[PDB]
Amino acid sequence: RNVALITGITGQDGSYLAEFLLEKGYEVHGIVRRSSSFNTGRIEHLYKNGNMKLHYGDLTDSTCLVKIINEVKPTEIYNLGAQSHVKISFDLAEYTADVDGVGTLRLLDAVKTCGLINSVKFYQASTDELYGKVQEIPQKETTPFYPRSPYGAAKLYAYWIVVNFREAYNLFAVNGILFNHESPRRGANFVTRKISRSVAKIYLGQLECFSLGNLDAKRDWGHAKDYVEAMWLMLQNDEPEDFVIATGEVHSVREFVEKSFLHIGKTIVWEGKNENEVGRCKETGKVHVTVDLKYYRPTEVDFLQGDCTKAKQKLNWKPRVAFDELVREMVHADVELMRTNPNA
Amino acid sequence: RNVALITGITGQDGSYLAEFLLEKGYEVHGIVRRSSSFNTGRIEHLYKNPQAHIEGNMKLHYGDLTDSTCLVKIINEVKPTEIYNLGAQSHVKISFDLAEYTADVDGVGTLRLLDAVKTCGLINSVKFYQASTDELYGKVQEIPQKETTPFYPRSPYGAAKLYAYWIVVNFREAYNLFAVNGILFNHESPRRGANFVTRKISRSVAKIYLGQLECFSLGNLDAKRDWGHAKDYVEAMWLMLQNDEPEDFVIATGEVHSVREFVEKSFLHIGKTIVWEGKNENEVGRCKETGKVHVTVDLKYYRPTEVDFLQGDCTKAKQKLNWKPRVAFDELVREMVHADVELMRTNPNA
Amino acid sequence: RNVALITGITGQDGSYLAEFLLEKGYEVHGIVRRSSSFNTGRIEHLYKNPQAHIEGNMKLHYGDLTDSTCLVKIINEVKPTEIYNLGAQSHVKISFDLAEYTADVDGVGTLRLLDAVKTCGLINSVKFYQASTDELYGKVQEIPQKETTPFYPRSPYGAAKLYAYWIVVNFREAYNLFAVNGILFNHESPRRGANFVTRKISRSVAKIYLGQLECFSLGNLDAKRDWGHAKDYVEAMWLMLQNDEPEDFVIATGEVHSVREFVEKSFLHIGKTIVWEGKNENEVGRCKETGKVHVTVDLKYYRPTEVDFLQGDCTKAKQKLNWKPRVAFDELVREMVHADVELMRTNPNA
Amino acid sequence: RNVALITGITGQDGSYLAEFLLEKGYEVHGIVRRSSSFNTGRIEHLYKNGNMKLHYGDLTDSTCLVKIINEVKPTEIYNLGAQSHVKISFDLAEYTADVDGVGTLRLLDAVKTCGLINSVKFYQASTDELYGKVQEIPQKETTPFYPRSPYGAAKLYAYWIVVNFREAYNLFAVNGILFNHESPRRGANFVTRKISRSVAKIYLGQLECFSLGNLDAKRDWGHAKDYVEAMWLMLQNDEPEDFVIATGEVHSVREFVEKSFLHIGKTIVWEGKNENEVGRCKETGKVHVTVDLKYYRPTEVDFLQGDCTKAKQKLNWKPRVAFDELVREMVHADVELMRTNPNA
Ligand SMILES: Nc1nc2c(ncn2[C@@H]2O[C@H](COP(=O)(O)OP(=O)(O)O[C@H]3O[C@H](CO)[C@@H](O)[C@H](O)[C@@H]3O)[C@@H](O)[C@H]2O)c(=O)[nH]1
Ligand SMILES: Nc1nc2c(ncn2[C@@H]2O[C@H](COP(=O)(O)OP(=O)(O)O[C@H]3O[C@H](CO)[C@@H](O)[C@H](O)[C@@H]3O)[C@@H](O)[C@H]2O)c(=O)[nH]1
Ligand SMILES: Nc1nc2c(ncn2[C@@H]2O[C@H](COP(=O)(O)OP(=O)(O)O[C@H]3O[C@H](CO)[C@@H](O)[C@H](O)[C@@H]3O)[C@@H](O)[C@H]2O)c(=O)[nH]1
Ligand SMILES: Nc1nc2c(ncn2[C@@H]2O[C@H](COP(=O)(O)OP(=O)(O)O[C@H]3O[C@H](CO)[C@@H](O)[C@H](O)[C@@H]3O)[C@@H](O)[C@H]2O)c(=O)[nH]1
Repeated sequence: RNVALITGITGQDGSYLAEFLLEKGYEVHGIVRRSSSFNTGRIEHLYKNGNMKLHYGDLTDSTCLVKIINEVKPTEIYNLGAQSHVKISFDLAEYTADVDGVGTLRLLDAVKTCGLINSVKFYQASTDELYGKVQEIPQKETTPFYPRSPYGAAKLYAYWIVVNFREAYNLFAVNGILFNHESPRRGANFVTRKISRSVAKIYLGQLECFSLGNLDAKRDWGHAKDYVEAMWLMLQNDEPEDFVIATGEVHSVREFVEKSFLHIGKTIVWEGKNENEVGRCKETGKVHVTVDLKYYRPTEVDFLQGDCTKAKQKLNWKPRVAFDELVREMVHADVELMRTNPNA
Repeated sequence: RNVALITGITGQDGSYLAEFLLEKGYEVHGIVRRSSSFNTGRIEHLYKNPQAHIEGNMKLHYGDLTDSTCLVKIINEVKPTEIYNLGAQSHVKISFDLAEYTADVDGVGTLRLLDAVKTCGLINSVKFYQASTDELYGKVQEIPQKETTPFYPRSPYGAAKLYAYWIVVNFREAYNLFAVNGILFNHESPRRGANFVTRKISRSVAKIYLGQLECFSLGNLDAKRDWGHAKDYVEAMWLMLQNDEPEDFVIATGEVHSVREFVEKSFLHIGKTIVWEGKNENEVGRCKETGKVHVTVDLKYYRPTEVDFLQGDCTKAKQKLNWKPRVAFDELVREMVHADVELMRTNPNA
Repeated sequence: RNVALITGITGQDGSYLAEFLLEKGYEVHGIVRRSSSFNTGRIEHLYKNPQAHIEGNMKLHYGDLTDSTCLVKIINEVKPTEIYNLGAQSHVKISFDLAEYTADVDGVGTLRLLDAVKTCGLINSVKFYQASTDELYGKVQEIPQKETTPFYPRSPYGAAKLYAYWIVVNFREAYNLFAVNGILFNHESPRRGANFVTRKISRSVAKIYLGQLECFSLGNLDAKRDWGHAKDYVEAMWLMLQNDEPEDFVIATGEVHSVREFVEKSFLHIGKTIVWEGKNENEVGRCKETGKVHVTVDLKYYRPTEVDFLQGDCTKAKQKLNWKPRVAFDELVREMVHADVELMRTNPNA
Repeated sequence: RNVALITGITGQDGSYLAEFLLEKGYEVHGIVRRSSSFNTGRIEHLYKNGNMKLHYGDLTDSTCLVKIINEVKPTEIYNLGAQSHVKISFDLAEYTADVDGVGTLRLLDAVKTCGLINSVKFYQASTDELYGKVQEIPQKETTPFYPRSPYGAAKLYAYWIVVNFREAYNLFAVNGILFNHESPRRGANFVTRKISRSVAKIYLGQLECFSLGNLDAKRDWGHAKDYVEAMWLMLQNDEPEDFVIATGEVHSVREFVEKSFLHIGKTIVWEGKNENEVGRCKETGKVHVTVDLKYYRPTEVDFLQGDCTKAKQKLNWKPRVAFDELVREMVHADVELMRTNPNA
């Protein structure tokens, strides 16, 4: 008997996690938010218009969480639901605390209230944003935390409330400290999908210029379809441990723009400084990228690089998709997307 | 100088309200929730390929009716002359399973918004519309219902809206804030949410016409509603704020029809005649011309309670606002069904 | 088997309710807030040096009406047969400055508590009393007020209590939960909170008698209330739960008196006769025998709104519960004033 | 112009902080909770039945915080209000998160909403509970955190949201990482005041036995009347920095019981093990102390010892009251308390 309950099933990781578990025969349950429109576009192809059952819920409604967990009696819980955009968190700090911080507590409390403490396995979606102003290079499980945003602080709270439940009630509960993972389902608001969509529409004559913030930030980028599997591996372990999941390669936002444009035939050369910097196509002389301070963050995370030695040894997990292939896939997918539908 | 703040601008009423105010030259601001997907489909046409008139006149801000700081920051930065509080969890069945959330957004949320106005010192310079609902009448106390018939809610949705109604009135009487309640009966349109009975029928009848679906099920077929067109009703919201004094108004059509009748007429626009067979939960609707059964009953679309004899008397609105509904039941069904065929023909999702 | 869960057990009504149920052999549980000081003064005598009867029959638990988990855990562990929801922010003036908090505790909090009962599967085995209030009548719609006169709240306190009233009724009608609203008019006692008009007068008149104070100030002297004794009224709460069927009841005295009259009579028990001089905010009350002025008016004890002609008709309670009030206005003043002299004589703080 | 706003003014530290600032001429404002009874017993002697003004409020009511801070326009803010009992936090984790965690954010947000970011100085009451399972001995400002309770996790959130406001908006805001501080006004529920009150009533014939939990925990105990002053010193500094405040001496709960009883003439000798351990008076053979598991904590903080070298150098602050004098003062004060009033 394998029954999984996924929060934030409509997001990126949730949609891949649902396919993965479904393929392994699991019965998959998910908590979706009421919306005045449709909000299930990533998972609607899993209906068989079956083995996946959706329930209305919210990480701020204590009664609904108890009702669902008692009705479903899951054997695995994945808490992926959250307000996940670091920038939006600066102007939405209260809601972000209520959902990302207190919401993790509400869910753990529901497991204890239903009496499933000893029969459930609980995965928390932690994040490299805990390292913020990094205290070691690279970052591993033992590196001291130092968050840099209202989103970082909420997740830091969520990390330790999970540790506290494991240590105090022997709940099998783990923190997945995953670094950036992207995909053709990545939200349009994140820098990698913002670039890939923009470059794609430029190549099709649907757009001429788009604006970014800090070009000089460096990220460790992996593929979300690999990292979901590491979440499952963590709950198959014999002891509940915490793990870092990352690629170990570093690249700049600048490089990501360059490689993306390269896949449409254009070579970017930069001119100017700071918020007056621009990106011009060497071949046409057309300007396609400008900078605007409204995409900067009051306190930035400058450099991130994960060391997943522990996960490689204890889980036999390794990433299969590298930086270059990631850019090629996203740019290519958004071309086919925007070619058949320019409103996408 | 006319600048509007709209909560719930992505929903049915808000999108039509945005269009209405932008056409009159207003500057329109809306609050939208952060989402892991696009959630602006209803208003996308206004800031993508808009008319030369009203090109840069709509601005959107991330917020939530449970986040007190973000409301203060938006209201203070926008400094509006009119506020329309249309944001809410609006499904009546879902409120039975989501009662606490529905209370925090529909009830306390109204109070958070008024408190923001008082905090920013705009009490005397802003005009405030509250989205009330015939659901306040629950167990109806008069037939028909008018502004003075006493309330009696029958759901967590009604109770929350009942709190919002009285908190809005209190700010009016205590602080002389210009604040009105729109007591609106059911209103639909081609943009209605798929989870509401009318759009559920119209979308399925469409998909049956194109060979994309065979059969769908409803709950209580003998339920009756007072049904108007949302595009007409947003106009009454604006009139209520143009009134010399803040008063509450019922907005309705005064004609009542059954969901069973809605189904029959919908199928008529697709060439099919329904005859009902069977009783109770085994009742089914079959097509006369093909013999194929297209409508079944499923007990899970009932609700713990039910709202009885709704019929609006908007005499007051006729006199003091000179407003009357322009669209009738027949045309509402006709328009909705036609619209969903054209939509589902070009794309089989939604 | 009779076990009670009381929210707000440290306040006036709860302490007297604890005494009443313990005397009948009930097992009594209460929810108390964490505090940086002692906050159990009203019920301390019940678990410190108690009578041989009812020695180990009261247990206290840390909780809060905004903490959903703690309510579930307490209700599940106690498994009560009767629940009395008396916890609330109960000051009407303070609710104008504390409206959001008052909404979360007085309105949403009632819903959290009922939801706990449904979550624990006790819907069919528990009996639920809700502390309603004549404040629901706000702008009174009938004189006197009875169970059927329509509501019209005038404060954030009233609005919140108005939400709690209807959410309790909804659980009754939707799920057949045994749930009642006690519509109680003002009730006082030697344990009333110092911030309420009666105890404010009685405590100051005492301190003036002992040379500990010279003068105090009130707000609206011409306000009128319907005033009963809390010890009588807790008894009506219990009767409402003993009824064969769940019904709502008004509980009041039906006689109305003014705060001005309350002051005059209070001073009479201390040997002093008041004569009023001056008008409006410059009105003062002077002692006839000494010439010394003891009562002044201060505009800051008014409220943004005011509640008008309160008078309870509890005919229904007389018939179906056989309950009548035992204490009258004269004895209430007499008892309160006497009690505060004895208290302030032995200790000059409170 | 010196105007201070203190949250949790009715608590221990608040009452001493109010005297301290009042003596320096400050205008002192405080936020008190509505109570059905009196809750101002620690500060009521500061009325002059003046320079101290109380306002109704709560760290969970966003509108009331803005109204107060705008009305008062303080130059110094001390956020001392919180649900402060570690044990109670295990069964009150949600309320404790809302107040101790999110409440700190609500107050910072109010400062930004009123436009006082550049004209206010903000003190956060942090705590040695951040060190929990200590990662170094002794603990200093740079020691990695590891909280051990729902109270620890909420404060860890509050620490970093304060750091984020300082780094992102240049708010003069500091974390006081204060270790245990006791006094005759210490809450009755904490181990030091529980002991001193109990020993006192035993010496007066009002009590025979009382129950404790883990006797073998070790704490760094200082006097609250010293530590309030360090809070003021931190806001007189030229740069907003974080500081540890502690004594550097360690002692067990066991020792604290022994010394306390010594000051009434009784010598305690222990018998038994674990939850069957008892404390008997060598002179009379009467048992006065027993152990009960309901005072244990699911995850304990075993050893705590502060190193306030940074505060000594940069603030010229040092503790004036040592462990022994602290016990003598508390026991003596509760004797005089209970002698003149046995209900105290
Ligand atoms: N979004 C965005 N970021 C920009 C832009 N211009 C520059 N950036 C920079 O691009 C970097 C990466 O930004 P995002 O893709 O927004 O993500 P993130 O801050 O690294 O957040 C993601 O990573 C964590 C680990 O997966 C997640 O925890 C988090 O939820 C989120 O998915 C940041 O340094 C940001 O400043 C822009 O226009 N938009
Ligand atoms: N949604 C739905 N309703 C069904 C179904 N079968 C029967 N019904 C009945 O159809 C009627 C109308 O439901 P909606 O049209 O679903 O809701 P309302 O309960 O009519 O709610 C609308 O009215 C209020 C005021 O007009 C609004 O407050 C609310 O947000 C919403 O717009 C109700 O009697 C309901 O029982 C079904 O499959 N789905
Ligand atoms: N508290 C107070 N009230 C004053 C004062 N001067 C005049 N009043 C008037 O005295 C009347 C009674 O006030 P409380 O007795 O202060 O309040 P209520 O507003 O009467 O509230 C009580 O009644 C409700 C139902 O009986 C309860 O819901 C509420 O909790 C409380 O017990 C009101 O008309 C108030 O304006 C003053 O100095 N203080
Ligand atoms: N309270 C209590 N503690 C007991 C008992 N028996 C043993 N202890 C142990 O005594 C130690 C100290 O307990 P407390 O005095 O309750 O305080 P604390 O957990 O150290 O908490 C205080 O210290 C922090 C730093 O000042 C503060 O942050 C926190 O709010 C609180 O004031 C803990 O290890 C606790 O397990 C008992 O009966 N009661």
